[PDB]
Amino acid sequence: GVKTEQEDVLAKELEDVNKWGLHVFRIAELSGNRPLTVIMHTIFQERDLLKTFKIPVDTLITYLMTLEDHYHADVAYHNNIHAADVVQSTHVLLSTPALEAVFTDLEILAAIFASAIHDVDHPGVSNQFLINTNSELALMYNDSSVLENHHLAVGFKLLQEENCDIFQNLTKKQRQSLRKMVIDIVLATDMSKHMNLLADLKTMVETKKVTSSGVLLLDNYSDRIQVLQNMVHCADLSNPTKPLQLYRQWTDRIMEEFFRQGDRERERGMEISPMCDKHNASVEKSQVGFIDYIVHPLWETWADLVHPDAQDILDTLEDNREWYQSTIP
Amino acid sequence: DVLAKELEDVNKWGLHVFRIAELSGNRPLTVIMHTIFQERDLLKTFKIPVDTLITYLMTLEDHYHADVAYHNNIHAADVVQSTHVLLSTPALEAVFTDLEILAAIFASAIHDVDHPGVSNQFLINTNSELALMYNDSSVLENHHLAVGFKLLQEENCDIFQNLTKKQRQSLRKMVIDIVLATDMSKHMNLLADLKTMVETKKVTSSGVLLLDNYSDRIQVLQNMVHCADLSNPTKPLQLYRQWTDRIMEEFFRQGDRERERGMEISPMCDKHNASVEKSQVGFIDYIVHPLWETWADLVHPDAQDILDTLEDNREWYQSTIPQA
Ligand SMILES: O[C@@H](CN1CCOCC1)Cn1nccc1-c1ccc(OC(F)F)c(OC2CCCC2)c1
Ligand SMILES: O[C@H](CN1CCOCC1)Cn1ccc(-c2ccc(OC(F)F)c(OC3CCCC3)c2)n1
Ligand SMILES: [Mg+2]
Ligand SMILES: [Mg+2]
Ligand SMILES: [Mg+2]
Ligand SMILES: [Mg+2]
Ligand SMILES: [Mg+2]
Ligand SMILES: [Zn+2]
Ligand SMILES: [Zn+2]
Repeated sequence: GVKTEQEDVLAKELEDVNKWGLHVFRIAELSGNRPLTVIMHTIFQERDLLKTFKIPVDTLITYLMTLEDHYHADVAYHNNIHAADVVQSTHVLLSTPALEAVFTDLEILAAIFASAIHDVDHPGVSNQFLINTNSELALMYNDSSVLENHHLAVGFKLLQEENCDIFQNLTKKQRQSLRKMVIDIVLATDMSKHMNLLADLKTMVETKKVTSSGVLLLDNYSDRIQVLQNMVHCADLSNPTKPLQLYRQWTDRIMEEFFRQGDRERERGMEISPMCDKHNASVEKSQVGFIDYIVHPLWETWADLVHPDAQDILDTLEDNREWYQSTIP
Repeated sequence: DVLAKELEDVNKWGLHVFRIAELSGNRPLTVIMHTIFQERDLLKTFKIPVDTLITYLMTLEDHYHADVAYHNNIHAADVVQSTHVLLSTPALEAVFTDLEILAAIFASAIHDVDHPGVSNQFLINTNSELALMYNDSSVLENHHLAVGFKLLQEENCDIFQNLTKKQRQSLRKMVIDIVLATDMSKHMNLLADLKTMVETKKVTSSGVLLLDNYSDRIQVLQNMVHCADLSNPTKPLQLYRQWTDRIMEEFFRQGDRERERGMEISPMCDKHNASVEKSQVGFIDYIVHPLWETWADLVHPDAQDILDTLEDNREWYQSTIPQA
């Protein structure tokens, strides 16, 4: 029913699929480590996407399970739980009142699909590490958005596996449009594009047009894709805006992943990357810095775009900043 | 022998590269690159073992396809030699470092390696594995770079083995920036920016250009190699005509694949409904002349003879087209 199994209670947790702060770790446990499959299936059913795009349910489940299997179980942060989280967070953002009836079903499908594949086959090390170690991936992609190009290629390639083509009943034009949107969205998740992306989002907020009900008026592909890019980027950077217990766990996981990268750097006699040295870390201080320099500036701007829809998310972010500030040794 | 006599023209625009291809046993890229590396003393400067250089060049040349009419090793050798001439333009004297020179020449050599003889748009439209790998974005150019660099890993092929770490990093960045700029979809943006650079250009007393940051330097190198890539119509008519025969052969083969697949045949790819003369005049009027006149402005008067030949060849190609 939920598309995996077994001994439920899962249904009661999934009632929060439309809420910020769904307990995605609980969902992962209750689903036998299939949070991405369970959450995607739930969202596709809720949004009636199977009917709209004539997606056979068995094809959807087969693709989701295959996709989920290509997130690495031994990567602490960039795994299937993170993918599930970003999907579900995008799903909530898409339903914000300021965006009512703004996006087509194909644009919604693109944002959700992009979210699901956006980190697939992540090795648990950064683009810069891949470049510095002369990896085959960095060679393939000429040092540019190395991971993000790879996530796209894998996510699309998996559609070709037996009974995995969830887009089989889209028209040729729809497939082309969705492909372009998905590429545009996932490439925008490269953190090196953050400053430019934000600057442009600020420009959009300055010139925003809304109806009397505060619904955004987007004029063209440029407007629509920019909103979707920033939406998924916000979802990717949403951990510090979540209920504190979720945020605390995400922080533990990213630090575990960073520290493992630092261990690889130390073993190779390389300079250890910022925040990756387990011997000299300031986890709490670094979270406060992350919020002050990256996450708050982004979310404050999103909050402006959709005002006042994101006020509670912003309030939670500010409370969570204080938690980490208060726990600096 | 005769080859040595022909290679005496290596510093001149209009080198007979087809003759060099014949005389060298179809090794124009290897012989021209070797000649240029000796001429510019690059082996000494960068401590490149001659055996390593030849090994790499032969394997690189092997990775251009013999069965592709235009985008083959002869084209690569032509772009290398043309870049070599442009680098020596008086307006640019003593402007570029040896590493920058090495980057531009290397970029030229690898810039179309493993080209399949079909366009990016064809690869995108046919859902090719290459377009899947590269997310429909500069598909060929990303691939040319990956292959060109990958070949440095073959036995005794690392020509950059004695560069410092920082030199290797810098060369890699520049080569990527240059080859990506050969994607024709970037042409109008490159040109718009080149025009603005020309408008605000700075020169020394001796009239050499002042390029005081990476952005300006790489911009000039990008446009230089792009001009070399688009230099066929600026060459002596006998050479230009041969290049035109080759590109049309390649285009028509793509059009044949499109027709077989039931696709709309791309512009200039239908052997049954194409005018070679009309298409060349269009290529010159809308792409090649606007680019070369801007290059000519940048380095005035260095490129006046090149621009003259281009204008002559345009007048020649339009001569048999009836007009009011
Ligand atoms: O495909 C070309 C772009 N179009 C756009 C609009 O004007 C017509 C050309 C550029 N390109 N890209 C790869 C190879 C070449 C290219 C290189 C030498 C060419 O001609 C001659 F010099 F040999 C050449 O000729 C074109 C083909 C028919 C008309 C002129 C093309
Ligand atoms: O993985 C790349 C590559 N980086 C490049 C530079 O050095 C290390 C590797 C970046 N990245 C992707 C996702 C996150 C991230 C998600 C949640 C985070 O915190 C908490 F919300 F969970 C988080 O916190 C970090 C510690 C404070 C600043 C970053 C980071 N980072
Ligand atoms: Mg990512
Ligand atoms: Mg069907
Ligand atoms: Mg607008
Ligand atoms: Mg090319
Ligand atoms: Mg003109
Ligand atoms: Zn992510
Ligand atoms: Zn070329």
